[PDB]
Amino acid sequence: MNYARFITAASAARNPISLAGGLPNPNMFPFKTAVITVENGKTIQFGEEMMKRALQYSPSAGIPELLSWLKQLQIKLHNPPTIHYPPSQGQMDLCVTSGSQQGLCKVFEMIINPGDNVLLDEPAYSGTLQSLHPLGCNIINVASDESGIVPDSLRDILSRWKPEDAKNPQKNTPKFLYTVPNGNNPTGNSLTSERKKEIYELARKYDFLIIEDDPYYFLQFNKFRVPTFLSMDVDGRVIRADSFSKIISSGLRIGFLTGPKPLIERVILHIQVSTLHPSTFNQLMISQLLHEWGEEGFMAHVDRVIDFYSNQKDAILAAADKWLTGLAEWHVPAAGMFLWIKVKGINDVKELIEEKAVKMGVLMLPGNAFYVDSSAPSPYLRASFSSASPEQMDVAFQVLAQLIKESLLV
Ligand SMILES: Cc1ncc(COP(=O)(O)O)c(CNc2cc3ccccc3n(O)c2=O)c1O
Ligand SMILES: [Cl-]
Repeated sequence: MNYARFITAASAARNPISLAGGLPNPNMFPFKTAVITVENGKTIQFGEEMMKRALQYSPSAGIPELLSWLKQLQIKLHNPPTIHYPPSQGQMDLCVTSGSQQGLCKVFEMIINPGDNVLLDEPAYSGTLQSLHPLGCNIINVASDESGIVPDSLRDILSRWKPEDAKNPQKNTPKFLYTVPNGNNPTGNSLTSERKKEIYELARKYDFLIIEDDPYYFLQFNKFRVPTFLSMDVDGRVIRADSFSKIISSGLRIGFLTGPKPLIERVILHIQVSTLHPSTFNQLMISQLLHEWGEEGFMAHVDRVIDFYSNQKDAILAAADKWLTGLAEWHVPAAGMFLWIKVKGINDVKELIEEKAVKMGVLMLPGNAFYVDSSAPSPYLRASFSSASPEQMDVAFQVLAQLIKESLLV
């Protein structure tokens, strides 16, 4: 594998008793000791020495024990083929980020030169669209559905090029394909094992990278979790983004990238000149807890959380059924925390949200946000079952429905 091709010139030009130590004196920091309790788990303690560790600078790719525990999990969950490959051949490498957004952004940054082609299915994450836009890439939209990206659409799109063209600079082959394989923001649609095989196979034929942005992986209502692109990455073409935001803490800013050693190493260098490293305090906070828990301790917690949002999914749907009677259309969310609604008989919905819905104390995101062309009208809504109560959901839909009707009288 040649990683140099997928890389931007600036990325490749990146570069890595002691008085050398450009670190401040630890004994000069005000916060002396910490005690953090955990429900259905033990108690975390940050003693004098542990606190001095937590308050001082850290490795950059992450704290050693957080990186080891995560490495163990990535193998124990995806057993990536790349595990024992030579580094140059795309050997599996991990990297702790200050949220999964840091991982993705840095990856996009290290890949995209203005003019480069990117494969992505619309509607896609606002944050990533927002990331790629200033970057200068051409987003080629790949046709999706309830089961995700249609391998056939990707198959048709790729037919523009020849499988040899990937080797040829002068031929602008797609640098990567971007997907949310489980519970896509904003649709909530998840891919299938079959389709993923077809897509990976397509990635091989046309030789492009796959950035697997999977934050709602642990939040699968599916029962037996579907195998990942990383879990099937023979070549070493997968950059996989995991998040602790949806299960452990969004505020702590601790995410984790898993991909080929050369590519991960390219992001690590960028973070060296950007944030230096993620909060050593929070990395230790996560580490210590999920260490004393174990993989069983972790999997119990994940199950506990999936069955909360399962009822939240059940709840919002039990509401949509009641109030969106036949005023809109929706797919049962596969995973994650979003319900994606198609308001029947209306071209644009943005108006009757930030002007009609808000004044009614109900607010949910218009679909416009999830498209490259934000100007073009959307009859879509993205409703979050992450927080609102069944009562709240009921009171929310009863409003929304009212508004759907008024605009139907125009
Ligand atoms: C697919 C995908 N990739 C990356 C991220 C960010 O990952 P993180 O850093 O691990 O939390 C996200 C989080 N998505 C959202 C976050 C959010 C935060 C504040 C306010 C609104 C937010 N809305 O709207 C979101 O959808 C995501 O959906
Ligand atoms: Cl071309």
